[PDB]
Amino acid sequence: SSQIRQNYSTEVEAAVNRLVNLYLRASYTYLSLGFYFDRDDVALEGVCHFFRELAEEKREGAERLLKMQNQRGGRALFQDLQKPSQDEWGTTLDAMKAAIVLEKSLNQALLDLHALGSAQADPHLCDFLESHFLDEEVKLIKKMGDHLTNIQRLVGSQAGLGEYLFERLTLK
Amino acid sequence: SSQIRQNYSTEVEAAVNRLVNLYLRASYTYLSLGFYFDRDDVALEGVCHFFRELAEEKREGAERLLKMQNQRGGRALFQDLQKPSQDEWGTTLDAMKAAIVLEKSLNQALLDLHALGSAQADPHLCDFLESHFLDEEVKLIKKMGDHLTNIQRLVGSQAGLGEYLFERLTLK
Amino acid sequence: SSQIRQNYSTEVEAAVNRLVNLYLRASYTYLSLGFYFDRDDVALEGVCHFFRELAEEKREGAERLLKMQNQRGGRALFQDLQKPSQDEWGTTLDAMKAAIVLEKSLNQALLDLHALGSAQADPHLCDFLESHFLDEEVKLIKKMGDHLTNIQRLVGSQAGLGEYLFERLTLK
Ligand SMILES: [Au+]
Ligand SMILES: [Au+]
Ligand SMILES: [Au+]
Ligand SMILES: [Cl-]
Ligand SMILES: [Cl-]
Ligand SMILES: [Cl-]
Ligand SMILES: [Cl-]
Ligand SMILES: [Cl-]
Ligand SMILES: [Cl-]
Ligand SMILES: [Cl-]
Ligand SMILES: [Cl-]
Ligand SMILES: [Cl-]
Repeated sequence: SSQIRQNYSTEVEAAVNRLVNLYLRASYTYLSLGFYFDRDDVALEGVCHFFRELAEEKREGAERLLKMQNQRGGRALFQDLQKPSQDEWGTTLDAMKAAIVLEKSLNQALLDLHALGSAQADPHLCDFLESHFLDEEVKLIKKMGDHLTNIQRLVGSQAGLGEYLFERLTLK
Repeated sequence: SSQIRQNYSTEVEAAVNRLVNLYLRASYTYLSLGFYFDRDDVALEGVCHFFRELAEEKREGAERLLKMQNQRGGRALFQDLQKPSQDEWGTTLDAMKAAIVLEKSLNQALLDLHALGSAQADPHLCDFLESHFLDEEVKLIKKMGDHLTNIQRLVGSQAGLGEYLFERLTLK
Repeated sequence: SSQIRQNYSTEVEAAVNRLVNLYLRASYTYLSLGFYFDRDDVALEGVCHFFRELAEEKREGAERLLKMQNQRGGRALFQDLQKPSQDEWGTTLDAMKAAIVLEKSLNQALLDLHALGSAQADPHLCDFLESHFLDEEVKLIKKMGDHLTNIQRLVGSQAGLGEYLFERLTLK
């Protein structure tokens, strides 16, 4: 094992590699969502921007996990990335529903890794997650929930109108 | 339950609402302490200012708890606020003793909520308390203990003299 | 006990005093390492500077522990400081190996104190260590491990050459 490794279980090391794969899969999903909203037959620029910014945040989360794996003396191991679950993402409402389902799965994976760290008595790992991940996911999920309420109140009987207005007046 | 709620127990949700009530009660107590020291027959401006600033800090603590309740998908519920325990607060020594008793009760309520979060495996809640509340209460209680030692060493056999000097030279 | 003390076990108080002694011993060891590399017959200025800066960081860690002991209402108690384990420290490789052994002992003492805090349900203590100590030790141990790999790849069959180059091009 590493010259530096101390109090770092093989179970946590493997779970960190699987979480890197989830975050990179989530980034890839957001890349697909963003380019879908840039299609000329979809054409919602603020929705495109919202998802492209999330693609960058999820890749940054993966790279912070990989930095920490090396700082603890674990060994990064990469696996195939599965393509996103859809090729076309429907309305902004459909896309925001898929986004909050994706973020709740990331949050559950973070909470499961925290529970493993707590069982392994690994307080650096618990610190790391509580400082860089758990509050970021709660805030993002709250933000998506607010958006989903506003998109839903705009459907009325003029769904196209509501979709334009949300993009223009909430997402710029 | 919320579209956003995840890993957030009904027990924690209720305990957060009760802690909001404690913090708003503490704010109300500090408002009363501050206006008492502004009476013309008490007239200790630095003591007034010390307690009025604490009234604001305790209201800010309540509003940060309420923000977090909504970020987790819980439901704020407000109850009646009881009036403070006294209408007149005696000397600066009496008032500082009542203040440290009040802050030790807030600290115990924070530690009890942390213990509930730890039993519910709610690391976002534990993070939140450890980042925004626990060190603020330890520092404030230390600061009050320092003040109580200085007020006590000033009583001597010239209590009025000591009360003036403490207000002038420690609390500006 | 203190007017301020709350949820602060005698076991944690004593363990904090022992950790202060370890940190001051580590500072003293780094003072010795730094002055050894300033000898005219050793003369590695970047190595001197590296260890003198660690002597200051370990003394600062002791003083932050002592500040927290007083903020919790415990009582600082100082013991004799043992001299460092060596009077002469060999090559930069020998010195960096002794440094990472010393930092791994500090890290284990921090993890043991965190485990005691967790058993005593002392979340302020756990917070304190996770915020000011645990990530600083992981980062430093990683940094020393990187240095040890670079020093080792420079030994070749020209050890003096490698020792000069490391000092000049990594440690300025
Ligand atoms: Au942990
Ligand atoms: Au927890
Ligand atoms: Au703890
Ligand atoms: Cl544009
Ligand atoms: Cl697939
Ligand atoms: Cl407008
Ligand atoms: Cl004035
Ligand atoms: Cl009442
Ligand atoms: Cl003066
Ligand atoms: Cl020089
Ligand atoms: Cl000795
Ligand atoms: Cl050069």
